[PDB]
Amino acid sequence: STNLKDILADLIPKEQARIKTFRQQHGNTVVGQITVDMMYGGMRGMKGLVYETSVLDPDEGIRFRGYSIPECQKMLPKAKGGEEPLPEGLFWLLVTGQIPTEEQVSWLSKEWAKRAALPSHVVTMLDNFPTNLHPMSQLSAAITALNSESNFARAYAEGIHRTKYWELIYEDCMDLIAKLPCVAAKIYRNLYREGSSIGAIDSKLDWSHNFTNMLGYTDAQFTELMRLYLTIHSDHEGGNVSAHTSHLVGSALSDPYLSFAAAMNGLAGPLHGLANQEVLVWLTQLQKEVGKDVSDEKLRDYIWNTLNSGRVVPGYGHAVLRKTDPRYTCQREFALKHLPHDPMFKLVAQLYKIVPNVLLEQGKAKNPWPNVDAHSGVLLQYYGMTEMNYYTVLFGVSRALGVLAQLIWSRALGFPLERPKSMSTDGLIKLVDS
Amino acid sequence: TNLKDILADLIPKEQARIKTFRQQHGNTVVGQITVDMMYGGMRGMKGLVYETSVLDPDEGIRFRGYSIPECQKMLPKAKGGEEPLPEGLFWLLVTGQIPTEEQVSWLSKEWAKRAALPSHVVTMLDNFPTNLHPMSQLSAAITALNSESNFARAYAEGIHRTKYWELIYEDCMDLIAKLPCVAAKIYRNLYREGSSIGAIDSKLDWSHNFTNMLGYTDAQFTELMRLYLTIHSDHEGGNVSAHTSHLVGSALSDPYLSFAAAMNGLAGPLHGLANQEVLVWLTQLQKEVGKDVSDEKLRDYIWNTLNSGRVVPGYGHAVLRKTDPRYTCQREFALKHLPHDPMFKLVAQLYKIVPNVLLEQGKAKNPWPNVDAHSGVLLQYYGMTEMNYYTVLFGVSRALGVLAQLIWSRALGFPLERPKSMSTDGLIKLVDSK
Ligand SMILES: [Cl-]
Ligand SMILES: [Cl-]
Repeated sequence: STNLKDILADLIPKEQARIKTFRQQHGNTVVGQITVDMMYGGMRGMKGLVYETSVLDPDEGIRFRGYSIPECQKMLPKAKGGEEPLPEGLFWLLVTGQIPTEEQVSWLSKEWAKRAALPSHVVTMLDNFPTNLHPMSQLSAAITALNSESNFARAYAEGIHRTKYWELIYEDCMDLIAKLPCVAAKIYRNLYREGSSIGAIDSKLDWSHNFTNMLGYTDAQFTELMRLYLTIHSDHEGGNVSAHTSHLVGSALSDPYLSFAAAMNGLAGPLHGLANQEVLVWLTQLQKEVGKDVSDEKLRDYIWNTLNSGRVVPGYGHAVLRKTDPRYTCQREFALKHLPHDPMFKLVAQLYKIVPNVLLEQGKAKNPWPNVDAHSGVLLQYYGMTEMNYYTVLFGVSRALGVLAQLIWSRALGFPLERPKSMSTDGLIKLVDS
Repeated sequence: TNLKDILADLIPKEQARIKTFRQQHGNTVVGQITVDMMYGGMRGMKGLVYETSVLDPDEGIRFRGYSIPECQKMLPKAKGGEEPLPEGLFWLLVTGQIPTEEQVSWLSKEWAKRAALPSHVVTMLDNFPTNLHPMSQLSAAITALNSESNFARAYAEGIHRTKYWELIYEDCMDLIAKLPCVAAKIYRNLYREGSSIGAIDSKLDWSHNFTNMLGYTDAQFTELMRLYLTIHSDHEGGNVSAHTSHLVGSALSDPYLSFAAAMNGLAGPLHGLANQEVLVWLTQLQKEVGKDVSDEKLRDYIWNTLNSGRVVPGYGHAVLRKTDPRYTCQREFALKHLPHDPMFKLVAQLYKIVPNVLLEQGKAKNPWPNVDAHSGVLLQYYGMTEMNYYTVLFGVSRALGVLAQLIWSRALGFPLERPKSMSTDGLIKLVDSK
């Protein structure tokens, strides 16, 4: 009823059966071809894995177990007196496929507060990291070191039946999610608040609120932003590097700590984790050059000048998505309610009406609408969260929810070791000649 | 003797060859993708280009076209030694060329010069508790070593895409150099009461500095280590450690982050524990039947094992049609240096008996042993009995292959790895649409 684990125990056999039926019906049905270009090109366009928690609708944007972002905003439980969806309820939805009740979210908030403690060796290690060690490296190293606490690792080594793997994977995922804001807040305070204490967990608060308390923030509106931010960055299919790395490493039966830490090393890559920062840097330099209320007319000229000089507008454009990312829209709606006077947000809003038509006229970008990363930095900055290097850590804390929800299911459903076949160029030349 | 200049000459030629091949054959189909392949971990799917090694299904693994016996003959040895130096294997993987004596000597000196650890990493290692698994210590320390990444710093400043390989190469060389220091510290802190690893000797080869740092002095253990580190170096790109390094590397994560992620995958029980599983099984077998077991008695034990539905660890392969050449070279080593060892004699007796029984049974298609059937007994003979640590040795070896390929992935401009995921619901819809 409220124990997520019991709810999961009931859902798993039904899903195992549904999948077994589909595979017995269509296991050898062809769904795609592999080309030489896909092998050289990073598996671009190759259907390669089953990932249940989220799917991109090319007309509507990312869906979380079939629900759109606006649906999740309406349906997922809120904090008392709040309006933004709690990430606990997003996790419940990703794990169960079901919209949680108020009572189920409250249960989950309590679980995550109970589980949050860090072992002293990890606290020591965090405190000892130097300030030139990137926050993402601190994050990954600390999570790897937390595998000392893995009950899956311990139990597997002792011997456990394959039908029970998901049970201990679930426990370790719940524990890791619980601990993440403590780890992330320690990194933040050690780097940017002179090593001050993160303070204590409050058993009566939701996850995002314990997090903002530990970061040293007190603004109710920042906690609301954080609830929205952590919900909306939570998952985006399995093919992105962080999701896929967690999946791949997980498929070797590495525990959730090892799997998530590997994923963070992928998220740290400049081609995956830096879009928010790139946008904010660009907005900041623009606003310093043209000032805080440039006309629509003049801003368009600035954009053409940017593009005519060979540069791109950060945060705009998508290969597949045919409208504005719904994750951009929800951030826009938040800003219109809560910070409509802010000069940097007003620039972001002006760009939304100007940039898409310029990109369409230019004729290079496909689908020139903005994405989530076009809007996040200005909101963080408004609330005082200005340390851009740290922004990927926030993304990582969010993305734990999606990738660990799927990891539970990968183990419940018995997905095997991920093992594509590699070939050399010599080998491919031989193959295609045969 | 500058490996980097030799690489600079080879790179354009390969880039051109690949461009020409892809012009004609980019759209050529090399396989079909089925529903079962997606659920089954990409089993059978040709999904990536990995240049350094290729499995010949008749003969076993080849390193840039050379067999293991060819490498044993042709690769340079230490003065007064018989086993191939891993330095030369790395040279071969990077260049496709067999190094001269002088080139290997140069590379030994490079790796001795580059070995230094920053204080924070030494401290972190010394502070790890004894219940943190050696593989977790390894990955966490390598992640923290990214403070030393020159690629990370330079990329943030701006590097032209055609030159990424240059600083990737420098960081790989640095990481290889530092790995034995990290690994030896873990060993001594866990198993030698925190005693000092001592200093690097600039006149010694990599394996010898490593065994010195581990606290071993037996000349034949150093010989074993040279062979072990050469033979475990690479085995195509589809294994989890190789693929994880490739995936993470494709996001332009530096070699420290990419290798650390790879180690979290190698740590998984389905990838890095085969040596240990075999040795555990052999130990129990020897306790049950004793050291003087007749061929007749052992044969009966094997039939009984198979007739009861159980498998012999280390024996059997889906594709390889004969004994793994990595098993053979270890057998040859044991015959020269420890033929009297009782556990080796059991390993040798099983080689005589197990494949015959599997062939008579007629179910297993390729009844021959792999590398992991033979490695534990050699390590144990020399006093390296700490089975949890064995995967660290595998990881130090595998650095050579995955980092040789990482250089080439960047030199050739391989893009972000991004296959497409689908949900079960999505696949049902896709199949029904067609
Ligand atoms: Cl993403
Ligand atoms: Cl392997």
